Amino acid sequence: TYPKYLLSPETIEALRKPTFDVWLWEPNEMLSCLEHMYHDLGLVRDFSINPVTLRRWLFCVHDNYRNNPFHNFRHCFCVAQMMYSMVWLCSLQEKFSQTDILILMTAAICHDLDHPGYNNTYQINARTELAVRYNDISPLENHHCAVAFQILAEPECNIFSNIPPDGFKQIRQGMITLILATDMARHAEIMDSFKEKMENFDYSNEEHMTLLKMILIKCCDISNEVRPMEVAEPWVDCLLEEYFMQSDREKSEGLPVAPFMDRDKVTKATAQIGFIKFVLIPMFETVTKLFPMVEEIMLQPLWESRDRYEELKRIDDAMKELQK
Amino acid sequence: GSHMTYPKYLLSPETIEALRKPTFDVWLWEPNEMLSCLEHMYHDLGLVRDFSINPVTLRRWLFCVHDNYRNNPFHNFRHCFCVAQMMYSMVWLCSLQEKFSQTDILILMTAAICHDLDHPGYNNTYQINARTELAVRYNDISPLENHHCAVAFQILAEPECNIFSNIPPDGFKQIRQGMITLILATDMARHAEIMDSFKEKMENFDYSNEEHMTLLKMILIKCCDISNEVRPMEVAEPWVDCLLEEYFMQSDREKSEGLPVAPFMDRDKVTKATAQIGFIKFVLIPMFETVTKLFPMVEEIMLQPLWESRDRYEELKRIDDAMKELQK
Ligand SMILES: Nc1nc2c(ncn2[C@@H]2O[C@H](COP(=O)(O)O)[C@@H](O)[C@H]2O)c(=O)[nH]1
Ligand SMILES: CC(C)Cn1c(=O)n(C)c(=O)c2nc[nH]c21
Ligand SMILES: [Mg+2]
Ligand SMILES: [Mg+2]
Ligand SMILES: [Mn+2]
Ligand SMILES: [Mn+2]
Ligand SMILES: [Mn+2]
Ligand SMILES: [Mn+2]
Repeated sequence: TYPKYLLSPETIEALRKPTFDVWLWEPNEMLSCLEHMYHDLGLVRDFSINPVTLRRWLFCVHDNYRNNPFHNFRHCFCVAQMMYSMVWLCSLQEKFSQTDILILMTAAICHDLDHPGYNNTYQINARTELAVRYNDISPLENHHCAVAFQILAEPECNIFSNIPPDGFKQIRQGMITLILATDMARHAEIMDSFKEKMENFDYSNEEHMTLLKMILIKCCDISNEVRPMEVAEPWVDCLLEEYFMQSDREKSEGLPVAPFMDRDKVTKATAQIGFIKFVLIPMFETVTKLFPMVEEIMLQPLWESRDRYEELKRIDDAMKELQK
Repeated sequence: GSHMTYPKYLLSPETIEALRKPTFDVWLWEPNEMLSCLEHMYHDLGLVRDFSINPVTLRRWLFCVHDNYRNNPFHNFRHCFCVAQMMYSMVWLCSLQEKFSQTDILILMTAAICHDLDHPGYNNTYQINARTELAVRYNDISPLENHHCAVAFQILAEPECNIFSNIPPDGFKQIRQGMITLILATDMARHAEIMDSFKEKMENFDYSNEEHMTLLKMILIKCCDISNEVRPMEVAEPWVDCLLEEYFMQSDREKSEGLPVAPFMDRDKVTKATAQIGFIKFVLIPMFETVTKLFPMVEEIMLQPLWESRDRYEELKRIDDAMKELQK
């Protein structure tokens, strides 16, 4: 027997796949997983990351995620673990430099840092200190990003301490671009840009590759439904918990309420059907043009999830045919 | 030619008239007098009337804006007054009230006043290279200008300074979005991008097209911000000294901290003439030329002074070079 934070060989192997059960593990075990990713991706080797600083940095990242129902440390773990899965699934180390892999992973981990559990529309409408600070420009994502680099600026947490300044600047710019790209209000703009590049994709074109990295981090961020139904499903309850908290607050503060956060309108099936059909499937279809193996491993579960939720909605609707 | 003497902050009729033109001598006035001028602009432009601005709040607001400008050699309360006063001048010269809604004039005037709030006296490149708290906060994206705009709205969120308190929320959102766009447009890193976009619309300008009008307003605030050389020589010249003072302070600090130094800020390489010639010829003149296509009255009033300053500085340099050659 070994202290939980000693990962088993079985767990290490399972960690490479999108079927990994994100719910089984406590934070200390999740931190060890993330640690293992940096070593296993060769990032510790190639960026001379102090192994103790890596751990201190992950602990500090954990400390700066809030205990929200959804936008919490377990979410950043999911996003990073899906990114790690996609590196193996899509053979990303053939296409991307080690600096690009470092940017993808570190941005995945950092992308929702210190999230308050109320979205940008709330920040903007309530004129919060964050909205005022960032002039209504992706306030949350600007904040996640600032926090990321505030953490990295503390020497005991600086995993980049042994990278030259030019390397740091290159990584910094990449991470900012990616975390900013996680603002869903930009989803159609980013998808349109990507598809435009996808007309004639060029792996040696830097602009093409920046858009590919933004699509990968976006894929991983919104990827919960790619996972086995038993892993995916509790995430929806968590999300609706945050949505309903926000809309309750908006009501009692006299602010606009989004219909997709309305307790009397929204169900799991209504939340997921449109999202899978019109956001997730189309994005993964376009990625599958570059990476055909994504169809079987990620698009198949989405088709299955779509169909299950359509069945669910049909029974939810019937149940309400009994209620007035 | 009044009958008795009045406190300085009671503007004379002569001052009120002179205030409408780009020849206004910005150096004659103490802070309290400049505040009275700004106040007069809001009343005279009909902004107090059309937006139900409490006149006492307007004063409190202007005083709080003044308090939040730092005592920098160049990026100080007097500079904001210059930019605002040039904007006021351009409203009359270009008859902007025919083209623009009152909401638009409000955005232009208020952005002008607020555009350099709490400037630290070191530019974005310093912020970014030094990895300052501003640079980290704003993720290297126009850190100063984001900050100016944040401070503007921090002031406006205090009820005693909220000149927009009687504006409905939909009005506030429209005004806020416009001020943000304008203040962010003053980052000189974006100069060629904004000019290119504007020139593109200029191929077939449309005053009813909202994207065209947004770019026009961006060009207008940019014009006013860098408009010092449009002013009479005696008014314009001491501002060059102020600017170099900030530039040399920065390059001194960067040399000490081991950070990169920009040649245009290097006290070993820069003159008044050197500083201004290229800036006038290749930044100012071309920008005011594009504006003249929409507002041909701009040529006489604003390009002519720029041509004169260009020529005067080219002569100063020619003389500086003859001195150097004589010694070296
Ligand atoms: N309806 C729905 N929205 C999701 C799902 N996963 C993520 N999202 C939305 O996409 C956003 C991604 O941004 P982030 O999680 O980085 O704030 C989430 O905040 C959430 O609003 C999902 O499974 N269903
Ligand atoms: C153009 C830039 C490199 C230097 N620069 C500037 O930004 N502003 C605003 C000036 O007024 C100015 N005058 C000389 N150089 C200047
Ligand atoms: Mg987010
Ligand atoms: Mg400025
Ligand atoms: Mn915490
Ligand atoms: Mn997220
Ligand atoms: Mn002050
Ligand atoms: Mn300025």
